[PDB]
Amino acid sequence: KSDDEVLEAATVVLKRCGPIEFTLSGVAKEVGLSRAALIQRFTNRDTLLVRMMERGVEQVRHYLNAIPIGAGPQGLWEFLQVLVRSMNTRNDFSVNYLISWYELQVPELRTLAIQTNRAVVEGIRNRLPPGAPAAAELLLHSVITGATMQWAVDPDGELADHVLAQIAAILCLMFPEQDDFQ
Amino acid sequence: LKSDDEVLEAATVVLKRCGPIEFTLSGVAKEVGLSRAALIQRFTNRDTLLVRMMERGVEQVRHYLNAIPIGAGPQGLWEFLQVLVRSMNTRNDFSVNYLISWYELQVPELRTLAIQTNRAVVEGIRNRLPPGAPAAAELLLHSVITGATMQWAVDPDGELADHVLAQIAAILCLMFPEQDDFQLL
Ligand SMILES: CC[C@H]1OC(=O)[C@H](C)[C@@H](O[C@H]2C[C@@](C)(OC)[C@@H](O)[C@H](C)O2)[C@H](C)[C@@H](O[C@@H]2O[C@H](C)C[C@H](N(C)C)[C@H]2O)[C@](C)(OC)C[C@@H](C)C(=O)[C@H](C)[C@@H](O)[C@]1(C)O
Ligand SMILES: CC[C@H]1OC(=O)[C@H](C)[C@@H](O[C@H]2C[C@@](C)(OC)[C@@H](O)[C@H](C)O2)[C@H](C)[C@@H](O[C@@H]2O[C@H](C)C[C@H](N(C)C)[C@H]2O)[C@](C)(OC)C[C@@H](C)C(=O)[C@H](C)[C@@H](O)[C@]1(C)O
Repeated sequence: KSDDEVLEAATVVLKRCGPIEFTLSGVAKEVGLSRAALIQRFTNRDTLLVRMMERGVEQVRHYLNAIPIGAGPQGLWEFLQVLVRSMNTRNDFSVNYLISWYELQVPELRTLAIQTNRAVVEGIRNRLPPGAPAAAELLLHSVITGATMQWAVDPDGELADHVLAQIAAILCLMFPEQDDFQ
Repeated sequence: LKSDDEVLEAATVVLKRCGPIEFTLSGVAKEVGLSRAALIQRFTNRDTLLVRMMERGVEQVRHYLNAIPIGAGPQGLWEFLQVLVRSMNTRNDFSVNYLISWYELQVPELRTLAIQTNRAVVEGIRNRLPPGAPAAAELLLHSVITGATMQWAVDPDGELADHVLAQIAAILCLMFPEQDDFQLL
């Protein structure tokens, strides 16, 4: 078992037990090792969460760089569709808001939450066609963020359908010289 | 000595201070100045007190939104949104809002009230849309406020309201091109 593989296993545990009940003992039974082994490789649960979020930042950047780039506003629309539809709601999605809140209470994790968000914002900024409004990347990131929490509180249909309806609405406003976003 | 509404107010202080997980009747008792037994006599237990708190919250949101001065056209919308955004006090227990929200989604009786609460904000925004505003504009505007606020909460720079209203002005400018400029005031 490699350090990377146990970090992925820990991600499973975090999304299942939440950050409060996240423990080395739980990560061990998941990946199939001992607590003493994890304390040797990661010291404590706080450092394991740090290493997990560090890998998360790299994984965000890797995933955003992988999505093909189409032409113009339509390519931006295509990019946002893939990004949003990637959010898995097969299981309880609300645990991720506890993870977020918890991370912001721990300074080193808060820094990594910042880097995670800046990576997504930068990924969107680099896909902006010419002529897009200033700081358009921030407004688009806010729509995804806000519309997702909207649905998380008051779910109606699929998460992606709720979010992308609003993304299409604001893209139509940003790029009125286009036909339409469907 | 201390009315039910006074109890709900003190309980809200405890909730914002301690969060929904460490929230206890003993804490509310200490804050409001009644015995825990008196609170049990009147609210049964901590969970039921939380429900009553969120029921009151739904009415308070609607009354607050209704009371914001009523203006005309896109400018009236812009003015209403400025007041709504500036009402969030980031120096009075703000991060706890996100733990409260998560918690509410775990308790069905509370989640129903969180849904009513968000729907009251969306409808209050809809009630200030001028004729000719895009369909579903209220949901988009609510998402920008909600999303820009969490954006700032994670990665703050400057004041929350300036961060959020910069994006509201930008989207309003796109919603109403005929309009002149959406400036702060
Ligand atoms: C709280 C609310 C926020 O939710 C979260 O933090 C989730 C729980 C993430 O998973 C967390 C947990 C995690 C294990 O992903 C499941 C971790 O990898 C990721 C960094 O953050 C997501 C699902 C990430 O997507 C995932 O990013 C991965 C790099 C690859 C995944 N997929 C294989 C292509 C992809 O779906 C994503 C980048 O958010 C940042 C999605 C992107 C649209 C956003 O930035 C969103 C606006 C989010 O900030 C959010 C909805 O506001
Ligand atoms: C998760 C993040 C979200 O936070 C919450 O939902 C909290 C958990 C709320 O407290 C919940 C729980 C509650 C007990 O308050 C703490 C309850 O009273 C309230 C109705 O909703 C808020 C703080 C409410 O404000 C409160 O509204 C009250 C009418 C008066 C309060 N104060 C005296 C000026 C004021 O702070 C408010 C109406 O949101 C809906 C703020 C309004 C600007 C929004 O809609 C925001 C976009 C929010 O949705 C949010 C930032 O996205």
